[PDB]
Order: sequence, then C-alpha cells, then structure tokens
Amino acid sequence: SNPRLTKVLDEMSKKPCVNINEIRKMIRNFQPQFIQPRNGNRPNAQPRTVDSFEWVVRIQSTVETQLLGATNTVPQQTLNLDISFTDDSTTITPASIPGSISMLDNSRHIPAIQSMIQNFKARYLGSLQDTAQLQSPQYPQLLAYLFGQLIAIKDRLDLFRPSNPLSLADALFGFTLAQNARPRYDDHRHAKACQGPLVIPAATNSDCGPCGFVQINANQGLTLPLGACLFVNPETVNDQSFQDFLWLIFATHHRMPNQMQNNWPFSLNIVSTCAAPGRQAPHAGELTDERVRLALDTGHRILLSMFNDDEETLRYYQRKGIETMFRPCCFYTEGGLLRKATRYVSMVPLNGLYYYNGATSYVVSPIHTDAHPGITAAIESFVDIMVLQAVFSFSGPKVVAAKVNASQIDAAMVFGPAVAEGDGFVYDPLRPAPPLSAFYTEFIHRPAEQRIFQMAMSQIYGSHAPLIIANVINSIHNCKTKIVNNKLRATFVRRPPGAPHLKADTAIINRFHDPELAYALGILADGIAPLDGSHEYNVLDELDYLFNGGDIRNCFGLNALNTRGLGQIVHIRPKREPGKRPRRGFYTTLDGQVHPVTQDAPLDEIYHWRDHGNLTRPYSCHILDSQGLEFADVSNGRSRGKILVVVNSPLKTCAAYQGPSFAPK
Amino acid sequence: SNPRLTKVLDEMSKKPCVNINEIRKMIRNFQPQFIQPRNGNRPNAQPRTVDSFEWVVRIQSTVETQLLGATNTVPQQTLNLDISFTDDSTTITPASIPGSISMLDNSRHIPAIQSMIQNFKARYLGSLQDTAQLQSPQYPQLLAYLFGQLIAIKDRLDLFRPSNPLSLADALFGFTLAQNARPRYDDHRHAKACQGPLVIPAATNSDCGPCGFVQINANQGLTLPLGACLFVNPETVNDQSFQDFLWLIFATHHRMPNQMQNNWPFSLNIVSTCAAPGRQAPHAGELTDERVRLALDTGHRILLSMFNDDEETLRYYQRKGIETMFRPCCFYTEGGLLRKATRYVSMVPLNGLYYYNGATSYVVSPIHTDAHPGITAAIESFVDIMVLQAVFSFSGPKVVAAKVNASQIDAAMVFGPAVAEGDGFVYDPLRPAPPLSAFYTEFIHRPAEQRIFQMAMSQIYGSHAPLIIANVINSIHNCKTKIVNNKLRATFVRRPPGAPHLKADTAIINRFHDPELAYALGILADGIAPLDGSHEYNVLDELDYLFNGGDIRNCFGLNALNTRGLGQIVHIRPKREPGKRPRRGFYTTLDGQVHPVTQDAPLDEIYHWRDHGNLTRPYSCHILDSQGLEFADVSNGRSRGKILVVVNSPLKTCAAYQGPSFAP
Amino acid sequence: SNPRLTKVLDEMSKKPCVNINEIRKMIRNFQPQFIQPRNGNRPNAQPRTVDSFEWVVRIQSTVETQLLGATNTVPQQTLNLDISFTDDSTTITPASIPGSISMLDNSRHIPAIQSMIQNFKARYLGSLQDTAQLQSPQYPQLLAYLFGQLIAIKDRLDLFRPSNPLSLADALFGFTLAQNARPRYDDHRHAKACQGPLVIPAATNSDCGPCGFVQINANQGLTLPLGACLFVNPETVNDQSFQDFLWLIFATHHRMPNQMQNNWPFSLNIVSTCAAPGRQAPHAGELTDERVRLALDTGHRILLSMFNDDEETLRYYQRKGIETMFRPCCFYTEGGLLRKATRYVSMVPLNGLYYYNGATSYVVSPIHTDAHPGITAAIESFVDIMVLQAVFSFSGPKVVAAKVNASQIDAAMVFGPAVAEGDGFVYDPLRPAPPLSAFYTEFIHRPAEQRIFQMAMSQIYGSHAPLIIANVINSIHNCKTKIVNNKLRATFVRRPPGAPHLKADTAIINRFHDPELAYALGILADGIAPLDGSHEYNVLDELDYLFNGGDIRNCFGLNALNTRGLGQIVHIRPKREPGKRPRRGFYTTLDGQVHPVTQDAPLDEIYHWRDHGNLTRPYSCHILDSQGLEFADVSNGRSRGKILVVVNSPLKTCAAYQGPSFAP
Repeated sequence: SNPRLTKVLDEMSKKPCVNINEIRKMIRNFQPQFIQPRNGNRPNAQPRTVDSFEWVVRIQSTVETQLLGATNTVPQQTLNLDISFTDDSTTITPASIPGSISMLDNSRHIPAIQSMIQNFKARYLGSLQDTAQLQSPQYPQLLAYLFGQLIAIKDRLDLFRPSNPLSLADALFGFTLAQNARPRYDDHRHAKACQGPLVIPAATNSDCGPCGFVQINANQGLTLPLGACLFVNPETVNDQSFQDFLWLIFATHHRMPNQMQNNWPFSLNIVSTCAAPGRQAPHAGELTDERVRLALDTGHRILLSMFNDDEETLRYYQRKGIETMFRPCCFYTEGGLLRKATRYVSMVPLNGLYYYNGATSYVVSPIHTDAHPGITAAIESFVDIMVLQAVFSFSGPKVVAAKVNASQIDAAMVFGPAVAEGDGFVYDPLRPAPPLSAFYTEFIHRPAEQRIFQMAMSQIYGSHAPLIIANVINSIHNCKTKIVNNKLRATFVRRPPGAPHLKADTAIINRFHDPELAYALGILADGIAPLDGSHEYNVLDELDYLFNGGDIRNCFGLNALNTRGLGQIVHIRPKREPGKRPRRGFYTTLDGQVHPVTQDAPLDEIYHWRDHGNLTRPYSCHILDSQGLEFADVSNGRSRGKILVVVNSPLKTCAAYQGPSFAPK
Repeated sequence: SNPRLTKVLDEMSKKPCVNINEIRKMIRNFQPQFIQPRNGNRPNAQPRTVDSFEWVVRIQSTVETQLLGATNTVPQQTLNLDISFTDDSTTITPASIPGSISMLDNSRHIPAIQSMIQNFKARYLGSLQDTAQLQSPQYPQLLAYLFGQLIAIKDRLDLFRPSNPLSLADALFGFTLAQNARPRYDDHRHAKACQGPLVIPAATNSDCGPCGFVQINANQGLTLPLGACLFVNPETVNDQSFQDFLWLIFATHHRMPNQMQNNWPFSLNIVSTCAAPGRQAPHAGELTDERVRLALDTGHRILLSMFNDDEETLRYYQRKGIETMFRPCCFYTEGGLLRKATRYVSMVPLNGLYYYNGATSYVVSPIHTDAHPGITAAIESFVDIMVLQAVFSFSGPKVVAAKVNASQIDAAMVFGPAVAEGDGFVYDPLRPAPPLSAFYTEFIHRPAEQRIFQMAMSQIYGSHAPLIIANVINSIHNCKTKIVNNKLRATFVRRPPGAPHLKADTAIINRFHDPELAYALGILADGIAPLDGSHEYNVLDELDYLFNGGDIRNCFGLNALNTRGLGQIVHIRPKREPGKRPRRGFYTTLDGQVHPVTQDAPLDEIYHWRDHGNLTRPYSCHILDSQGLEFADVSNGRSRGKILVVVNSPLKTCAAYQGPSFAP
Repeated sequence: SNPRLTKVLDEMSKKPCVNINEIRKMIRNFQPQFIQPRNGNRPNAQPRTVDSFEWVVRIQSTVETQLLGATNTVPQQTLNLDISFTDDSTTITPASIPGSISMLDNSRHIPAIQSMIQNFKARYLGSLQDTAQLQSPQYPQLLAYLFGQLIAIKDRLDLFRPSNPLSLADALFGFTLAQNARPRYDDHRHAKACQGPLVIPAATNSDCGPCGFVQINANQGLTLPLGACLFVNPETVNDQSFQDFLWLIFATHHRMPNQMQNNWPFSLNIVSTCAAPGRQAPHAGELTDERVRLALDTGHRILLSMFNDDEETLRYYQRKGIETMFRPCCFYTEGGLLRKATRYVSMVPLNGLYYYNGATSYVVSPIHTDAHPGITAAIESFVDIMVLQAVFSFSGPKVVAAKVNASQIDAAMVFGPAVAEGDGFVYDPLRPAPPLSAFYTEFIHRPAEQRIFQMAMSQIYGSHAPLIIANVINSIHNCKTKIVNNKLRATFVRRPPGAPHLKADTAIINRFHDPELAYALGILADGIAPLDGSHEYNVLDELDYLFNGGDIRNCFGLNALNTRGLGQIVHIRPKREPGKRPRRGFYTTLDGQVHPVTQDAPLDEIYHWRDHGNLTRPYSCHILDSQGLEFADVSNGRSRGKILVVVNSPLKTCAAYQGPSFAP
C-alpha cells in the first residue's frame, strides 16, 4: 500500500540497471590524462617521496547550455571527478552480522589432503581414515586483502612517478632506510605504516620462505600447526616464483600498523612431502620487475584455487583491500562523509586447510593486470556509493540543522514541505556533534529504502549480491564519524583544521556527488531529472513548483535566465483573492528569517539566488515554505521557449541514458 | 499436560542446539590479550614466583548501543569475562551415583596379552578372563586426571612468565628447594601442593622408572602385581620419551596434597620381555623442552590406547583434571554458587590390565597442542554452567532471603507475583547460613527441569552426554558450600574478609554470568531477550510490564534512557478510573519496602537504579509487585523510538544466534 | 535426452572395440627398420656414447591414391609414426584421487608366513593380522616400476649400438667413470640420471645383498624391520640369479635423480632361515648376458608372485616404468599437449609383507621377452592417447587463440559456426601462456565425454580399466605444461630455441596424431572418414560442405585434385538468387581475415592450401564461415569421378576397420 514504491519497482523492472561488467569494460583500459595536487599546480619534477596527501588524478567533464532569447551567452561549468590516490585509511573491522562474512566449504580440499596424509606418514601414529577431524574453519579472506594492498602499492608508485625510482621490491622491503624512517612511498603526516627496514624473522631448522614448514615422512613426526595449512606437492614448493610470492605477501603484511598487525597475525605455514627449502630472504636487488610480475601471477593462481574458484568474492576482497589507498573524493563543501560510513569489511583471522595442485580455471582479465588497478577499484566503489545516494534521497533532502537550546529529548522538528516528517532533525551546536550512525541506520531499515536497495544491487551484481549488501549495512551500524561545522572548500582532501563555517549552519547528509554521473553510468538515480538534450520549460509554472517546496536543479528553466534577464520576465504579487480579505504573503528560506512580500515587484530583488550556470546544489532546500503568491507574467510569451544542454564526459558507459529513475515527468 | 514445557521442548527439537565441536574448534587458536591481576594492574616487572592468587586472563568483549533519531551518546559497556588463573581447588570425590562412573570394557586387551603370554611360553595360573573380572577391574580414570593436571601446570607457568623461568621439569621436580619452601609455580596462601623437593623411591632390583617392573621369562612362573599392569612391546621400554613421560606423571602425583597420596595410590607396573632398565631419575637440568614435548606426545598416545581409543571420555577427564588450576569466574555480587556446586568427578582407585603394542588412531588435535589448554578447558566448563543456569532459571529467579521473623510467617510472605510462588525461601539469621545443596538438590529433581536438562545435554554432547549428566547430578547432590550472606564486590577472586552485606540480604542462586554469552555461543538461553540488533521499543507498555514483576533486562527502552530521559518523557500518576474511594498507588521493592505514590511525579523521582548502559543485572528482581498505577507520556509522540545494539564479542561461534530460547 | 550421444553409445555397443590383447600380440615380434635421427641421417659409425637426444625408431607407413579414369600420378605420401628413443622424462607424482591407486589384498600371504613362523618356533609378538593391517600395508607398486625402468635401459642400449658396448651391467654400475662423468647409456643435456659410479652401502653384520637380512631362529625373538619383508625359502637365498636380480634393481634405483632417492627409499629386507649370505657386490666384469637373462627371469617370477599372480596390473606398471625412456612422438606443428598431460602414475612408498616359496603361474609371454620392449610399451601408450583424442574431438576442434583485444570482447568473437560455440578460448598475449590443465580439466568432466570415455576404456581393457581411467583423470587433472605459442616444426623432438610463431597464433589442443592409425588398430575413431578403399566423390556438394566449417580431411575429391585440377573443373561466383540488393560474397579464414569474393574466378585463385596428397591435417579448421557463395562446374560432366586409396601400414591388426566411429 504505497503507490510510489510500486511505481518505482515496476519502473526498475521495465528498464534493468546495467550490470557491473560494462563499468569494468569501460574503465579497464584508459590511462589518466593528468594528475596534479588537488589545490594548486604540480611542481617541475616530482619529489623523492610521496609526501603531500592531496595528489589526485582528475577526470574533466563539462556542461554547456545553449538557447536563444537571453541577453548574453552562459559560461560553461566543469563537473570533474577526483580520486584521492595518496591518503591512507583503515577498512577492516572485527564486527559482524549474519551475512557480513561467510566461511567457504572445504568439500574439495579434504579428499586429497586426507589421501595424502594417510600414505606418507610414519606407520606408527595410527591410521587416520576418519575424514571428520579435518574440519577447521575455512576463512581465506585476509590473504586477498593483503594481495590487494600489494597491488595498491605498485599502482601508487607507478602513477606518481617519483624523481629517483627504486625497484618495487626494494621500496617495499626498504633495505637502505633509517632507524625509524617512513618507507620510500607513504611518507606524510597521515601515513600509517610500520617504519624502519623490514626484518626477516629467524634462521630455524624447517624454513620455506617467510612462513613455517612441516613435512610428513616415515622417520619424522606429524603435528599440524594451529594456523592455516596450505598442502602443496613437492614440485611447486621447490619452485621459484611461489617463494617470491610468499615473501612479497609477508613483506606487505609487516607494513600494517603495529596494533592491527598484532590483531591479525600472518599465520600461514606450508606442509609438503619434501625437504624444506631454506628461506632465501631476498635483499639489495634480487627481485626485479619481471620476477615480481611472475610472482604476482602465481600468487593470484594460488588465491583463486583457495577460494573454491569463485573469483567474484575474490575480486571483492581484493578491491576492498586496494581501497585503503584509492577512493573517490567528494564534490560538495558539506564535507564528503557518505563514503566514510560505508567502507568497512568484516574479517576474521585466517584459518583452514588448503590444497593446491593445479589451476582449475583461467580468468581472461584478473584485476591485478588492468592498467592501474587503483582507478578501477575506486570507480567500482563510486558506482556503489552513488546507488546508496539514490536510495537515501528517495524521500527527501534529509537535512540536519543547528539551533541553540534544542530539546535534549527529541530532535525531530517539521521544516515544511519538501522535507518529509521523518527526516529534518536538529541539534544543539555548543555540545559535541551527533554520531551520524543515529540517522543512517534509521534510514536504511524502512521497507521503502530497503527493497529498492535490494533490487538495485541485485541487478548490478546478480548472484553475488547479498555479501555486498550485508556488508555495507554492517558498516553503517558501527561508524564513529560525526557531523562537523566546517567545509572542504572543494580544493582539499580533508577539512582544513581552521575555521571554515557553513553558510546556513546546516548539513545535508545524503548527497555525495552530482547525480549527472549516476545517469551517465546507467546506475539508478532519483529526484533530480537528467539534462542532456532539448527541453520545454514553463517558467510561470516551474517557478510555482519551486516555491511550494522544490529544488532549483529540477527547474532548469530558471537557472538559464537566473541573471540573463529573468528580472523583466515575471513579477510576484501577494495574492488577488476577489472576496474575503486582502492579506499579504511571505516565504521562508533555509534559515529562520521570514522576510515578506507586499506589492508587485520584479523577481530579481525578492529572491536573488547565486548563479552557477546549469549545475546548482541539487539538495540545498533553497525555499522551505511560501503561502500567498501569484507569479504574474509581464511579457507575452518570452516565458515558454526551448533550451539545449550538452554534457560530454569521458566515462560515458555503454548503456548511458537507458537506466531506471523516478524523477518528476 | 504442562503447556509451557511442551512448547519449550518443541522449540528445542525444531532448532537444534550447537554441537560442542564448534565451541572446541573456535578456541583452539585464541590468543589472550590481558593478563592483568583481577583487581589492580600489572607491575612493571613480573615477580619471581606465583604468589598473588588474584591473576586472571581477561577475554574482553564490548557492547555499545545508539538511540536512533537522537543526539545522545551512551558510553560503551564491557562484558568482562574473567578466567581465574592462579588458585587451587579440588574436583575429586569418592562418591558415585549409578551412572556416574563406568567401567571401560577390556574386550580388546585380554586376548592380546593372552596370546603374548602363550607365545613367550610363560607359565601363568588360571584363565586370564575370570582373574581379570574379579581380581582387577579396568578403571584407568586416574591416569588421565594426572595428565590433565600436568598440562594445566605447564600452561599456568607458561602464561605468567616469572621473570627467570627454569623449565617445565625444573619447576616441577623441586630441584634446589628448601625443605619448607613451596614449589615455584604454586607459592601462596592456602595452596594445594605438597612442599619441598620430591623424593625418589629407593632403587630395588627391577624397575622401569618410578614404578615396578616385571619381566616374563620362558618356562618360568609369572605372577601379576596388585595394581595395574601395562604390557608393552620391548621396543618401547627402552625409549627415552616413554620413561620421561612416566617420570613426569610420577612427579605430578607426588606433588598433590599429602592426604590424597594415601587414598589414590599411583600404582602401576610395566610388564615386558626386556631386561629391567632400572630407574634413571633425572637429577640436574636434563629435560629440555623438546624432550618434554616428545614425552607428552608419547604419553597421550599411551593414554588414548588405554581408553579403548575413545578420545571423548579421555578428553572429558583430561579437562576435569585442569579446572583444578583454571576456573571460569562469576559476573555478579553473590557469585561462586554454580561453579562451586558443579565441579566434582566421581572416581575409583586405578587398577586392571592394559596392552599397547602400537597406536591405532591418530588424534589430529589433542588438548595439549591447543594455543593454551587452560582456556580451552575453562570454556567447556563455562558451557556446562551456562546450560545449568538456563535450566534453573526456567520458572523464575529463585531468591533466598534472611528475614528475622522467618518462623512467625510462612514463605511467599514477601515475594509478590514476581518470584514464582514456590521458588522463594527464607531463613532467620540467628542460625548459620543453610547449605546450598539443600536447595539445589530439590531444584534439579523436578520433572520439568529434568526432562529439559537431559535433552539439552544430549543435544550438546550426544552419545557421551549421560556420563556428564550423571556426574553433574552427583556433584550438585554432594556440595558442602554455604550461602554466606557476605558479598564479593566483583573486583576480587576470593571473598575478602570484612566485605559488606548483600543487597537486601537476598541472595539469588541462579545467576553465574550474563546470558549474552550463551546466546553468542549458540547454546540454550534462559528467558532473556538477546540484545543483538535493531529494536523497536514502546516505553509505555514496556514500563507497564516491568511493574508486573518482569525483569528490567527485557526492557530496552528504559535502560537506554535511564538517565538521558524519563524525566521529561513519562510520568506516573495514581489511577482514578472508577468512582470508588481513591487509593494511593504503591509498589513494593525487593526488601518489602512498600513505597507509596500519592502525587504524580516524573518517573526518575519515584524509582531509581544505576545505569549500566544496556547491560543490567539480569535477574535483579527489582519490583516485586505494584497496584494502582498509571503511566502517561508528556512528549509530543517521540517515546516510541528505535535503538541499535552491537555485540562484537571475540568468542562468537558459527551458530551465532540460532540456539533455542523461551521468549523469542 | 541428447540424441547424438545416444546414437554414438548405441553404435559402440553394437560394434565392440578391439581388445587390447590383439594389439599386444601383433607387436611382440615387430622388427624395426629405421633408427635414423629424427632430423638428419645416421652418421657413418655410431658414436661411443648416447648424446644426441634426437634419435627415433621410425615405423614407416605409406599411402598412395589414384584418380580412376585419369592420367594423373599423385606422388605417394608417408605416415611418419615416430617413437622418441633417447630422452628422459618423469611419470611419477605423489598425488592420487580415490580410485587412482589400490591396495593389493594380503589374503594369501599372511597365513603362509604365519604357518612358517609357527613351524620354525620363532617367538613373535601379536597376531600378524592386525600388525599387518596397521603397521605395514601392502603396496608393491614401486618394485615393478624399477623393473620396467631397467628393461627400458637395456632396450635403449641395445638398439643404439654405441660402437663398443660393454654389457647391461657394465654400463649400469658405472665401472671406470669419472666422479663427474655421466653414465654411458644417458649422457646429454638435461638428462635425468645421477652421475658417477654408484657406491655400495657398507657391509654390516647380516646382509642378503644390497638390502638388510633377518633370519628367524628357533626359540628366539623375532622383530620385523620398517620397510617391506619378503619371506623366502632357504633354497633361493643362496641362488646366484636371485641376488643378481636384487643387485640390478638396487643399481637402477641409485641411478635415478638425487631428489627422488629421498622420497621413494628402496627399502627391502629378505627374511629366511639360512645363514646371512652377506653382500657380494659384483665389481669387475662378472655379469655375463646369460647370467643377466636368468636374473631378469627370476626377478619377474618374484614380482608376479608379489602381485597376487595378476600379471595385468604388473604389466601396466612395468610399462608405465618404461615411458620414462620410450615415448610416442606427435605428428603436428603444436604437439606435446596430449602425451605431456597423460603420463603420471599415482604412487605410495613401498612397504608390507610378502611370501614366495615357489612360482604358481607360468606367464607365457612376459614383457621383457618381446622383440623390443620399448616399442611394445610405447604402442600401448599410443593407444591410450588415441582413445583420449577420440573422446576430446567429439564436438569440434577445441581451438585456443591469442587475440590482443581479448578483454574487450567475449568468446565466440572470431570462431564462426565451425568451432562449436562453447569450445573456443582466447587470452591476451600480454600475460604468460595459460595452463593447459585449466582447459583439459573442464573438457574431461563434462557428462557427454565422461560417459563415452568410460565405455571405450572398459571395452578396450575390461575389468582392469577403472585403474587406467582413474589414473589418466588424475594425471590430466595434474599437469604443469603451458600452451606456449611457439612452434615445433615437426622435424625435431624437443622444441628448439628461436622457432617461429604458430599459424595464426591459434593452438589446437585435440590433435596428437592422424586418426588413420586409430582406424587401422581397430580402436575408437573420431569423426573423420577412413580413407581406405574406393570412394565416389562429388566435388560440388563436397566443396559446399567445406564452406560450412567442415574439415577438409573429409573431402576426398578436393584433396585429390588440389593441384591437378580445380582450375578448370569448378568456379566460384556470388549468388544472384533473389531480386534484393546484390552483395559481395565473403568467407572468413581462421585468423578473422574476412575475404571478399566479388568477381567469379577459378577456385585456385580464391583459396589455396598446401598439397599433402590425401593426408592433410585433420582439424586444421580452414574456413570458419562463408555467406553468399555459389559453385558451378565448367567441365563436361567429369567432376564426379572415382578415386582409389591404399593404406598398407605395417601395424595393422585383426580388427582392421571394424571399430566404431561417428560418421560412417
């Protein structure tokens, strides 16, 4: 019993959303055109070490409006997307909910492992023949996360070509470092990486690279260690690339923050049937580019075999790991927080029994070889943040404002039309700000911003939907981020810890980036209607739609003429009620003031809004309420013409303007 | 005929309880993080000897809630799950009920030794079957208990690095100890270990170490000793690991207190065809860690062989040997009631015939290889007590009070409808405190609790449950602990002298720990809702249910707002409903303090209680009864909000919340 | 529900496949004729050492056709069936699937040795049944593999007379070899034999040669060793032939590479009632050919006795030991894909108990007595690969290509209807070549291929098929070979450095050799017509079928006339059939080169291909697709002639052409 819900569901059924394969196909293979620090210009030559956490590759995209009837031409705007590309952040949390993390099934690792432990094992420990005690939990997650981090290191070094280079292996290990200095990469204020040169662990009897080793032979003993066990044939253990891959994984695991390092120990250790190949501990210049690449390949093969050859969750965890160092940069001065509350993947210490003999499959294009995986991971994340944006805004702007002496019992005041009763909260400013998990959770549980999310994600990803959905929900539940009174100034990565202040002391907490990108990519988009082609506009009625609780963005008939001469086009007068009583009218802006209008007068000096061109803040709630207005016309015609807007962006996907939406017709 | 019990049984059948194997598997590789003393904090450098009997390994677990559609920030709480770490108690008692202790069948042992004797042409008297049956039955129980005790000593001495350790063996054999000094690993008030260096028995003719030895000679008379006989092949008697294991057990048995060295003699006799290797008592440091590890492995091999290759009863007894060192601590004021009443194991002196020529089953994951055997052993006990709590709190909170005018009036004198009429007991304080056994014995044997406890245990364990049920029934049926009126303060391990009296002098004898742990583990949970995720409270009805005796712990809205609202959201006024004489509404707290409510006032001015976030004492029995009360809200429709709760405990298992319950 | 598969199964059932025995019988007495190097020609005098790893024994086979009613003389072609002769590879891997390796039952061995021990009054411990079951299972697999390797070494050294031979034993024991020199029979780059003279183990107290010896004494303890025990009667331990055989095996086992001497220890222990004869290591020439022949015979007798008198599994393992020297070579450009993926045998270390008092079954025709064991062993492998090829090429040619724009587009991008949609794979060349295992594993496990491969193998072999099926499935499921883009040139044995890229970079991974051999042998043949006798072609329809993707090898008329006509017999013109817009007919070759056909022209000017008489590459996948083409003849009705083909191969068997097929 909800007409809007059923209408939207039927629409989404009519025009299925574009599954992610198109996004991957489009983004996989273009190099960035130019990379520069977010605020300013790049220097002549890049410094020795990435040290300013603002460098961001950007993706230009512009809009030009064009129409006859206006006084002068309209200047073009630059809707460009940015990618953080330097700053670090955590993404792994221990919390969980039912679907947040699942354990794989060792239904094809147990037969072989038992048949290989029954024969080559001293004939005095007894016959095992039970195939039921080999039931340790199967959680091969953290390996993929570390793999992703390693790929991220490689990509970050490639993009920001430093002046004096070093081999990726050399930079990662950091042989020629100082006592407690930062690694060659990731050396800045926010950097979180174990400093100092990496230390090889020890010179024990049974070594097989960085991890422990146990053999199964007659004149020996057998005792499976506690962590994970990767049972492999003697052929590969004595191979070369595999040893290098193990060393690389170990190396990237010891650069995590010390505390998080203690939480999730690197417990891998291999068991086979041949003599232990002593640890090699490469140093100075043993590993080189091609050898590293070969090791990466073999490692990917190993991980795929560990995942029961799933390759869709593998790519998921790999993306999530690579996301600690690449991520989209917000676009609105509000502060770019919608991402910060959706970035956590639950995890558990790795464990289980794994057997690896061959390949069992071949994937045409794995993530680790696609010409800068960082960008593709960042955009793969953005294509989800935008869907979340679309679902939250399904009802209204969902503002959160500040008022002094607000009741510390309930924080729900009605703001007027265009803001549904549920949303539109308020909070005292002089006390610590709210936690921002006290709103989102309340938003994504209702059976209107839930089913939409369900079906949209289902169409985007298909069978491997639940995992993402479940996980993101968990992220929302425990997010410590808080709302703040500051601005990002649109040329920063983080709020400058000075005294930026809000224009209206309020924050809209459901906008992350302009919906135009959502339309272009084909994903779901809401509210705001698309602007790419000829449009019939009726100012005399569009403006009316505005003052009764709209937003200017839908009203592309106004922005065109905002200061091109709208003045001598339309007048506003209080009301001409021919009967009961001649009362006067007024309107309320996003602030509290309720300045009124008494007589006929040109519109240009009653509202007088800032003119950006044809790209205004979509959820700014310019006017909340207004009663008693007429909007007379002051020119025959000249208020029922045409307008043409052209937007060309480099990320136009395959099915660009054929996606579901429910913006006013 | 009872409907509630039928409903509970049906629900339990439909939703099976979690198998024990998951709980075992999820602890094998748990790394502890806190080893602080229970009360204070770790000193800079660890001592040289385990003296303060207050240390505890703390399994931290955090819960924090949030008020959806509000700007309030409730501080996060802490589920402090404490495991006692240095304190000695006894879990052995020679008193058994019919099913308590079984007799492992010697079906596969007698024929092998018969054939051995026949092959080596030894002249024995009488068919070995009847002589085995009457002369020596087959009870190997003891030899597993000592093994568990040894593992526990190792684990204890490992976790608490005493600033200059020696070895497992050097702190066990008491080399360089004064004749009155206590062993290094256990030196504190009221310990349970004999002191001074242990003395090896005199070297007689034939010895296989610390126990007698008898060799079987061709064409020569053979007569068995009186204890237990462990026939072995000659290849093993000359092994170093075997003798080292034997020595370690002998040492562990001569360290338990003096009086139990004359009731459970460690009698054993190795029999083989070798030449008596003679005892080679290790004297100086000569038992290195790898040698001790090999000793433990071979020992577990022999033990598992003796138990007819069962590995389940063996695991049970090995664990029961460990609680003598590692115990699960209580989480309430008047604790040490459930654990103190379920620890004993019925036992018989070690005797019978055994045979070990080679191992047959390869146990993949024995106890002693876990990350820390103490923790694994303690958690299983915790599960047992959790289920026992679940069954006990099936029909109320089971209060016991100390009212001076106890004789003048009968029971149900003070406890209104809250405490189910039939589960409240009183006793005048002139006499000493009663014996807890009296109450628990009557509690357990009611058909309603029996028929459910049996099913729960059977689901948890399976074919091996009956031993555990019988043993716990015996233990609870045999307990000397008294319900002492004093308090524990929840910041100690042993009750300190001079502690203050309990709250209202009413001990509650069901609680041992919060049920959230039981929910997380996926085991049977009592009638408490699981604070897991999104909740939709309604403060009016919720509050009304409280004043009918219900537990505040089932009221989420109140706990969330305990000090952040409820002074501007809800009021209390007397009911003026009919035209009859107006009456002053009143409600009765636990101690019989009838409280009158004459003039309507904000709730926070009529009733109070400490704010523990959302973790309040489950069965605190706050309001016994109330009559004539009304609750009206004074907020413009924002008294029906939503809350979110997150419980990220580190001991969550596979069956997260799939376990049965009473009030879903 | 699948009709094609049902038809194939019905046809296979109606026409049984040839039993393996005929193939074995038709090779026992085959005399090879050519021993030239694969590439060049035999030098005047043979070398003194086997170095060039390119020699091959060539089984020549000739086919020549004739155009009935014509004066043309097509030159005779040559089915070059090459058998690699000096090249070492490994066919051992410790990785098994459930049916891969069985455990021969010790039903008839334990009782005999039990009775022997009882008769000789030896004091043993424990009934031998359970000790056999747990302490030592019965896997004699290894000792047959070494025997096969020894036979193979003999055969290799025999065929290639190295201009001054010494003996089987003098080239095996490495007498007079430098500490770095390699053994005479195997001295070349990337060999697989340990170098230098082999060193005898030290002479201890009791030895029956190169292995330990234990005698059973009346009224004396007896304890078995840890490896395998081979009880024998005293009459044999003192025999010369037995010890010579034992020495030969020991020598062969110490010559295989160093790293497999520590994973498959040659552990054995003779047990008897004699006096330890002591090791008598032959040192100078003292193993004459007749003595070695006797050694081999007695050895095969003992082996057959150990295998429960099976002689089928024994033959299989003996053969599998030989391919390590003799392999069947490929007959295509991108070969070494099928044989490289089906060679491994799952194995377990040698152990258990055995008993040999006298032979019981007299195998008439053992392997080692054949004219040349290498050839006989290689041919059986060839049969296995032939059947495997037959099953693989059941639904198309299974192409794999290297297109740079692989990611941008999905599969079926280039391969028209010719390559069954679902059997074409691509990969960008930026990454290294994929693993062949990935493709083959998916190929084999489809139900359609499984249900036919099983039946084919069962018909060929019988009760012993399941071992072979399981072992081949394991091997193919475990292969490290990569699909390297390079070419082989068909005039070598090992891929030479610097060879040119493949044709269109598209490897085809079904072909191993021409199906005419499979037809002749009477085994299952893929969907290729057998060019046997009189044929009645019709060039028009035949040519039309080609341009629908069919294989040119099924078009006899075209191949016969490839360069003798088809420039004056048939023309190609665009189809002008309807009144719609005329369109330029086009056809697409393998590499996606769309070819337009605008003006009608003689066929030889539109399409070309090399003339190999009538033996063209079977699955070359010439024309993927074509649309809008017409074929009209310009000869006065002499385009429907007859042809004759004669295939007088020297390895024809009884079931000449009675085997099943797909397109009869």
